[PDB]
Amino acid sequence: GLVIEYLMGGAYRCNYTRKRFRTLYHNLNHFPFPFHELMVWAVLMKRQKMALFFWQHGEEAMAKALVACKLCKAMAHEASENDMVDDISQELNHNSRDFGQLAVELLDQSYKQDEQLAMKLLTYELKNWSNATCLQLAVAAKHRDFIAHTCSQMLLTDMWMGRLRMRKNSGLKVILGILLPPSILSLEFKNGRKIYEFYNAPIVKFWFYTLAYIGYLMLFNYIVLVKMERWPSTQEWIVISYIFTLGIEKMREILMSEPGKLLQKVKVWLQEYWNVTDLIAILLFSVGMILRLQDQPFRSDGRVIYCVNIIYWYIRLLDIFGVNKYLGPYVMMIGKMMIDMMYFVIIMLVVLMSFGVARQAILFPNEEPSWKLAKNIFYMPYWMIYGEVFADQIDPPCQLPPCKTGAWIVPAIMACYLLVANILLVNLLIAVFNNTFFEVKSISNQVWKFQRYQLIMTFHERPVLPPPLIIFSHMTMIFQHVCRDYGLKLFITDDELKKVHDFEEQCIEEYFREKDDRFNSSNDERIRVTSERVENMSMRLEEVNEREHS
Amino acid sequence: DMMYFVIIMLVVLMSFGVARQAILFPNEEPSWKLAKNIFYMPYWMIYGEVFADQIDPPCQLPPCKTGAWIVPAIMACYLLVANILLVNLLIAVFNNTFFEVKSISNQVWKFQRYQLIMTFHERPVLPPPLIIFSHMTMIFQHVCRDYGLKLFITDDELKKVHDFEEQCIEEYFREKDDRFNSSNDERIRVTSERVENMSMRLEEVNEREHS
Ligand SMILES: CCCCCCCC(=O)OC[C@H](COP(=O)(O)O[C@@H]1[C@H](O)[C@H](O)[C@@H](OP(=O)(O)O)[C@H](OP(=O)(O)O)[C@H]1O)OC(=O)CCCCCCC
Ligand SMILES: COCC(CCO[C@H]1CC[C@@]2(C)C(=CC[C@H]3[C@@H]4C[C@@H]5O[C@]6(CC[C@@H](C)CO6)[C@@H](C)[C@@H]5[C@@]4(C)CC[C@@H]32)C1)COC
Ligand SMILES: COCC(CCO[C@H]1CC[C@@]2(C)C(=CC[C@H]3[C@@H]4C[C@@H]5O[C@]6(CC[C@@H](C)CO6)[C@@H](C)[C@@H]5[C@@]4(C)CC[C@@H]32)C1)COC
Repeated sequence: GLVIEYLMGGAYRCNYTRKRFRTLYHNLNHFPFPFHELMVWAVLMKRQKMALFFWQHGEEAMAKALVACKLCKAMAHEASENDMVDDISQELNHNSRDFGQLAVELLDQSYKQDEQLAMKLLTYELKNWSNATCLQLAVAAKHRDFIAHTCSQMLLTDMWMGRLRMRKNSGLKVILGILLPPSILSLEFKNGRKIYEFYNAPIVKFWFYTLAYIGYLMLFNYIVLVKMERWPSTQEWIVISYIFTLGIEKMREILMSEPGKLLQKVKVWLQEYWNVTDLIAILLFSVGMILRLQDQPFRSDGRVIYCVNIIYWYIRLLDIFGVNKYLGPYVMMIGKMMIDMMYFVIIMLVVLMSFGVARQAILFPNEEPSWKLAKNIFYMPYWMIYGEVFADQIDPPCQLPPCKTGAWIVPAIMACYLLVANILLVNLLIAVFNNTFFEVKSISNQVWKFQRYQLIMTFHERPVLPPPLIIFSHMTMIFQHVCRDYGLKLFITDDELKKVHDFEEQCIEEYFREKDDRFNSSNDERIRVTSERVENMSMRLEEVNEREHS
Repeated sequence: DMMYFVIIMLVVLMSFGVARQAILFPNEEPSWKLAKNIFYMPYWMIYGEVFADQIDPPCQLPPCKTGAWIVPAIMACYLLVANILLVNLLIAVFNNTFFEVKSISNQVWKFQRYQLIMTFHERPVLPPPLIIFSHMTMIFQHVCRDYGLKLFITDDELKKVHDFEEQCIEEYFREKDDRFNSSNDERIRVTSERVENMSMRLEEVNEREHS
């Protein structure tokens, strides 16, 4: 039980380590689900045929497949970390892939048979598997091909829409409800309290946060564009309050993380790059504000830090855009193409420096050592490949001052430099982007459809008020400090549980039967069976012909 | 597709423009020209109007603004993102989604040829500048399709057309059945079944002997 809790994750709790089983085992019965135990035994002992045999017998087949995939992945990682023979790691990874494919195929069959029962199969609480739905197990196993399935996407859409029924033209109606409160009681709701049901939907929280962020960006632009006085104005105080409350919210999110150790929670929070960049930006804004409330030079330095910091908050609109179906994969494709582009940037930088050093050395042979020498190399050779290729700034005409010795090579060097930079490297980069686009596009689609779950969960967990006035919700949590019906799970009775179990057994039997029928009717199997039967028939007929009494 | 990419381009452009205008001009009263300097020159810069000393001005010499060296450093990154990354990704997007768009456009144009022909069959004979004469003619005919849509035929021609259609549909079904029967999959399936039955029969014959 301890090793299963170690392999699965932080929150998992096996049945062996429960107090009831510990008390039963201290003074030493049977198991209600024997194949649940035997499947885990066969998985932990690295017996794939036995595990595949035990998987198809019993209830909760999809949960067993997902748990087996996670266990095999964890065992492979542990074996690789302990410098094994490296064949054990490959075998365990193949076992994990096989179990993942089994889970995906079972989900496909279940969704193809019935839709509502399939969506009920992915959300009911699993008593025997540490109270975690199939979605949580599939996410913990990083199974991208499971969350990207159509049924999982429909389930995520239903969880995202909250308790509202509108599906044709949404978004605008949510904005109308947020901006005009006397329009909430005009929408259809799934089966006084209507306001609470409206404002707790993830989509309404998302649009509230979006509008607050747009207003904050507007105020930031206003305070940086116009002249700043000795003390902050009202808009500047609103911007400062937004930054401060966002920092408080980040601290609260860190404090309420999954692990139990303070330093362990920080490490798991500093995994997404957005969190690290947000921390850096908030710290830089605090430094700029500290410098801003001082005399004139420090005030100018703080204003310049504001002007630098506005760029990051403008860039962070792509995180808001990532909710859109078409603007998410494009942003991720951009992220991958930057890594593809860095190398050609390096090569072009080499060529640019090569031209610039020679031009500056030839045209200016009487220069004392000053740091402007390091600026003339990069400045104009970089600007000239973007449409500033002006002559007489390069290649000066030299009534006229005397021409420098050898100052005719410069037009010849900037005839090869432009040809290399604008005809060769950029066209090769275009070809590289062109021939590596299909794989990047497919990967981006899969990863975005996977991360939809994290988006929906983090907007289900978040408070209802946007960051500029979220301080009220934090004070409410203080009062509740001294004091999931849906969105994660879906609790059902025993009759519904039995119906779900029967549906799953029917689906898995149909899946195996259809797979066997497909295998038996393939051309290769028909050819093989026909060849064997023809060989046996030829032997028998030769025996008959040899055995004659006349 | 281009309008989907223009939003990201506009985000980058606005970030650079706001940063530059805020760095260079810190003593500006609130006027609507502040909302114009953000879009104007950052937009013209990516179409070949990169003009140093109009951006990054040299500063007998007026004093340099605090942090004015940041502006060309932001310009380098802005130009690299706008003119090397997003435009090349847009080229790749246009390149990899061209075959389907081309085929769909061909089919849709060949479909809409019918609507073009019908709307020019229905229209009056005079062009719009002097179409008022034809409208006045319709007024006189208000108080008063041999071809182009249909083609009326007699009973013998109708029977001939019916017989031709019956012959065509019979030939279509016969050809489809002949194609199906001679496929490799059907031949393999029939051969396997006949081999199985023949093996059963020969085993029965061998098991049934009298000498
Ligand atoms: C400044 C905005 C910054 C945030 C960025 C904008 C935030 C954002 O991008 O949200 C996405 C959402 C768009 O989707 P939206 O809810 O309107 O509706 C989708 C749309 O009808 C598609 O045509 C549907 O099929 P497909 O997709 O063609 O296959 C899709 O069905 P499904 O397949 O999903 O079931 C529908 O979901 O909202 C808007 O952008 C409408 C603008 C309304 C407000 C306009 C004013 C902002
Ligand atoms: C010439 O004389 C003008 C004068 C009127 C002066 O009133 C000023 C009031 C603030 C206002 C409306 C003005 C100029 C900058 C304007 C900013 C530009 C910003 O752009 C936007 C740009 C795009 C947004 C994404 C970001 O912000 C605004 C938040 C911002 C914005 C529209 C806030 C509004 C500002 C005019 C005449 O009347 C007596
Ligand atoms: C304005 O007054 C300046 C003065 C300080 C003068 O000291 C000089 C000492 C040499 C030094 C540091 C200076 C200018 C050119 C500098 C070169 C630029 C080159 O670039 C690099 C560019 C990139 C590299 C790949 C190639 O070399 C350097 C080898 C090179 C480099 C950094 C060597 C260092 C040079 C400044 C003030 O102090 C009293």
